[PDB]
Amino acid sequence: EILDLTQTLINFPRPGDPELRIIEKKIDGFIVSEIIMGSHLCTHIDYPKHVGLENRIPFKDGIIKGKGYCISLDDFPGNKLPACDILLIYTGFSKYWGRDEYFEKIPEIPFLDDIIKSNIKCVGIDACTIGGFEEHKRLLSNNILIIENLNENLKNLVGKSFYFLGLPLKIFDIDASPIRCIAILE
Amino acid sequence: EILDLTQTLINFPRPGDPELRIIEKKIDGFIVSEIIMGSHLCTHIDYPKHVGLENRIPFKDGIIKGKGYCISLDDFPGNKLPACDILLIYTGFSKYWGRDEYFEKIPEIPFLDDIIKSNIKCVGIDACTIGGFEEHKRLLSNNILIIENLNENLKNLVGKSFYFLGLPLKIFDIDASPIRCIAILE
Repeated sequence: EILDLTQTLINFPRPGDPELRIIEKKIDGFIVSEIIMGSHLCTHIDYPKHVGLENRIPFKDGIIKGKGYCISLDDFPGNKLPACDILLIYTGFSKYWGRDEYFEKIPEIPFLDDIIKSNIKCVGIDACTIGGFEEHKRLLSNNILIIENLNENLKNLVGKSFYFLGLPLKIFDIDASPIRCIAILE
Repeated sequence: EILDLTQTLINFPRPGDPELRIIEKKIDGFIVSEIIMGSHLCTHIDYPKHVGLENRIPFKDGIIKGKGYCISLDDFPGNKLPACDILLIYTGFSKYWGRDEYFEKIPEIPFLDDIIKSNIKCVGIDACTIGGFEEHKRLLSNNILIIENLNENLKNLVGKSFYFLGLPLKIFDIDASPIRCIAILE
């Protein structure tokens, strides 16, 4: 039915980045909190503003949706990309989530050219990055959004077609937002 | 198809509550941000911790889902509640979103008793509150979650059956979270 692809929000920022802080207060019998987080913390979507470009409206209401397909990075050598709106890339690096090692695992995606020529609208990955500044800008400059730090459930989706929904914090004019991502399986 | 029921995140806290602050920095050609927000800012879900109780797992992965139904508060006098997992209540108070007046508009829901006897799992409303501490605790203490500050699109849903999805910031052990809410119409 529904598979959650989001990591639980934890204080596991990229080194250099703001820590997660949740400040709880007791007031008149209610418990209330303040949340302090960097925009790139945990499962998040990058917008073009992140690399100094103007954001656009590729998705109505900013709701990431459409047919999804998941490929394994190691299996996918000289292939036709799947016909999909959202391409998920399973690296296996999610195995290392929550461990410092994780931020040293940088995927090498040899078929970025092909993604840029496709009608893919967003790429998601179970890793901290799809690559460097240049790789991010290459995608973002060509109106392809990027979702990072997806969880290990991408493993379950490899070779499968599913419907993808990514619901960010409804902010516009930001470089990035925390995003809750699910796969709806048939 | 998909109707977004979420308010855009803006610096419109309940008086007394933390302001929204988004701090943007330029670093090595990237633009990055820090987000500071109260847990009850804009469209949010209340958990039992908000009234000093223990959170449970009524929804798998914390994903609010199921059959939805929307009723108009003024039309709904002595009625059978709809058969639904998620009950939305349209007050019209969303008309005043972003205006100080909005936080003075407090719904009076005479059928709270009936909600407590139903199998409804969550109640959502286009208003700042469903009522006072006692009304919140009455629902939360009986394992019914509460979504506040839904938008004016609830008007479009009155009398309709739809599928509801509410995707919060994946935090557990918090009193409340910002939640992105949609209706999937047939």
